[PDB]
Amino acid sequence: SQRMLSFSDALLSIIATVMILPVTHTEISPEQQFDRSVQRLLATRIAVYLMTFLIVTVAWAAHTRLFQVVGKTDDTLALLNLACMMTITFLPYTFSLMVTFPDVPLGIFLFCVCVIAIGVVQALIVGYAFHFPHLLSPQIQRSAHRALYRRHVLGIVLQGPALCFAAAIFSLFFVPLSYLLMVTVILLPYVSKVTGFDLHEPLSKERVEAFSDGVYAIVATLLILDICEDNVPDPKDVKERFSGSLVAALSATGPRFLAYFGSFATVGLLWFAHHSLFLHVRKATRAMGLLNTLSLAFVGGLPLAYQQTSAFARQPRDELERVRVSCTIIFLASIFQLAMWTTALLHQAETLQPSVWFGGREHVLMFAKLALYPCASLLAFASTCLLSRFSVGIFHLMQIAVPCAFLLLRLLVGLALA
Amino acid sequence: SQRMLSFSDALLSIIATVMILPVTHTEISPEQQFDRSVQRLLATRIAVYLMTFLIVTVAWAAHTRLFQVVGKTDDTLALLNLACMMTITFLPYTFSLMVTFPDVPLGIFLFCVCVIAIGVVQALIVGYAFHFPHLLSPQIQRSAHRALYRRHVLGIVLQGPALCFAAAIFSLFFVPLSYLLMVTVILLPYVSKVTGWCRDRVFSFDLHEPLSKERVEAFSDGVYAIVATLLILDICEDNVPDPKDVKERFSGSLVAALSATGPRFLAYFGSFATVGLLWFAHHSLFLHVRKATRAMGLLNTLSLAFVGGLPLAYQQTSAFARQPRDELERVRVSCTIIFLASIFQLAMWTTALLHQAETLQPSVWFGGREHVLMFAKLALYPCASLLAFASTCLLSRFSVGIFHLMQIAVPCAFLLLRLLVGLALA
Ligand SMILES: [K+]
Ligand SMILES: [K+]
Ligand SMILES: [K+]
Repeated sequence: SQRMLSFSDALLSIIATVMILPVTHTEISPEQQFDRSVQRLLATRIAVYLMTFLIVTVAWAAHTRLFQVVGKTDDTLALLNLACMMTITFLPYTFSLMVTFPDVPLGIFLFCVCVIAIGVVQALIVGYAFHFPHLLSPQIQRSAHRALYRRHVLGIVLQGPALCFAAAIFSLFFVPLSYLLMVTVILLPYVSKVTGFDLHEPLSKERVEAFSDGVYAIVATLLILDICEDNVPDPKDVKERFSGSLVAALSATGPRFLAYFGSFATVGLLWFAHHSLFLHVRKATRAMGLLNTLSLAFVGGLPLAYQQTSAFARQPRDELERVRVSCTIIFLASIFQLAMWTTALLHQAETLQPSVWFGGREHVLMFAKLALYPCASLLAFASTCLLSRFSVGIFHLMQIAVPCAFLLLRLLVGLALA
Repeated sequence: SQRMLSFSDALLSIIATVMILPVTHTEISPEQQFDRSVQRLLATRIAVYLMTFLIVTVAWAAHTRLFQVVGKTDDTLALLNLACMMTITFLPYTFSLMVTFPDVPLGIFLFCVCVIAIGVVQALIVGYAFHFPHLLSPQIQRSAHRALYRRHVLGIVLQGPALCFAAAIFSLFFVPLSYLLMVTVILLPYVSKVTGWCRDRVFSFDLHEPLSKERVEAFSDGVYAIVATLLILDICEDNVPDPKDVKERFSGSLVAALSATGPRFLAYFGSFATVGLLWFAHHSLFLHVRKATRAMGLLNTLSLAFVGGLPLAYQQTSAFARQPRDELERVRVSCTIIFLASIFQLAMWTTALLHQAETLQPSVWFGGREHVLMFAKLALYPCASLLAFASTCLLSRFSVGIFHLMQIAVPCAFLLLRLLVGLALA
């Protein structure tokens, strides 16, 4: 039913951040001046993770549309969806393999086989669907119609794997330069025919909500995912710390614990802003999901920043650029959430059900609730005008503290009306 | 007004499974003769994982009971729930610290402090709720009542942290020999109030009720996805062919150095199939469950535990460790794992037990429309696992592969394998 999408999107959420693990798992230890090559590696892994989320979310969106055109499902449909998931989950690893092995044919060959498989599987789940129009087709407009939808939906589903088969036969047998014929497989679902039926309708609100909640949950506890399996003090530590006194050898994990606490607090607060926004969103538009994807990507990036902030690498005097990085990451991951909300200029009639319209009941409330994080990150970014850059700690402390008394911070403006 | 609970349990799922990472991350290679030490370490880690899942699941049950005794949600309530989720997230690491340091009082102290944390924030949640009846009360039952429901729910929420307070002070009182008050914390809200003593005096329900079907459904989906992709986490993060490999494999030819991950590649390719099939059985079952009783969730917890255990089994099967002639018993253990993880599902099913009036809405009753279909779809896995367990009757133990391939294959033709019995009626 609609429940089968819950698992098949929680799985996609947890597969959309599988490539974030090597970002945090790599060390930033100053043991060598290799910081040049280490940074060359960190930027590579970041560019691999950001091109993984933005290649899994589009698959998730094609999948969510296809399951929006097959609304009611049964056993065989659940099996075919499971197969489609088994194929989609192979996207991050194979994409990493292709990026790390560019000039070798097998890499992009496997990546294009990986996308061809999910394409043909979805084609199967839509053919089996349209062979049972009474049972599995969504509604009357898709049930009783010209019955010509099959052609258009098969096209919109198979264009991915077909363009891919083209890019694969052209891939590296000759001229491995036109494999941009692959990178154009992402634009067509998002926008190519909009500027160049109507199955291109915006996603369902519940689906993007569940995906965002999944990717917030995983990226919050991503730190505790290793602070638990690494920082067990290893009772052989009796020789370490010159003595026993478990608290002594445990205090070594103090920086990582202060990194976690902050990372989870910030990710949970960003999730709270996202949830207070999506609680009033009536019908998530296309631009809504487009902004949400990037917001989620930078949120997924965030834990690396929070880890780098609470590290004490060498020459830690002119290396205060770490707070600049950990603040620009927050400023991106939250300014995109704020853009999601400010995309209500004239769509407020359709979207944003009338409780937060221009001059609504709690308009300023949610507005400032969402704009609280970009401004708070900007305030810390402004540390370039002073030297006490450690103010980031106290600032994010009061930041987390605000949303409690922030109903009354709004009453402050209410009384400032006069 | 309930998406917050969805996020809370989708986070509690990964927090529950966080302790399964070191089990799979262990070294199964026997390249050094240390089978005894590695086996003891693996047993230790499995025990820690099982205890961790049990404690996090009982904490999650308490949390969902509380958030069922409060229907609506406010911003302050959302922040309090976030603090609760953080404090309860800190449970697995602290429990591992305690189990690896039982004699030192610091571990038990930190664990019962991590209880005195969550517990107290749930007390604060329910206090804030009862200070706003017309706003955050669940239904007219709690809205219009004697208002001693607060006096009862504070008790049922704080009786745990109080026991942990006692355990923590006994930890440093002298010789913490007992230290078992945490077991009493785990055991009381399940059996004690149901059997030992109840409090009353006007009183309808909602002391400790069966969990909401949506909550346990979302938790099961979370953990199932988390394992099915737990194997892919490792295969994706730690098996990049390292372009330095131009010296490795004695040549280039990326397929050469890529075939090295083949064993664990197919291991994941089978583990995902099996875990997804188990989830499909769960989804088919819970689609007809009307009102999941308490024993239903109790059995579902153990089912999820052994499901989370499964990846270790599927890694053990596809291993080619030293002396691979008499060590075939990897298939034995990996089959008992599946057998448990699915027979608990079958037991959740067989908890119909004339409760068809309440549970199992009238489509799967004795003599229902497809009761035989549901029974077979749920019992396909334990029966096939026992068939593979029967490998002890011969030597061709490799039959596990073909039999599990057939297991995946059956539910595609299940609607006709049931028609087989339908025609066999005559
Ligand atoms: K979920
Ligand atoms: K998850
Ligand atoms: K994970």
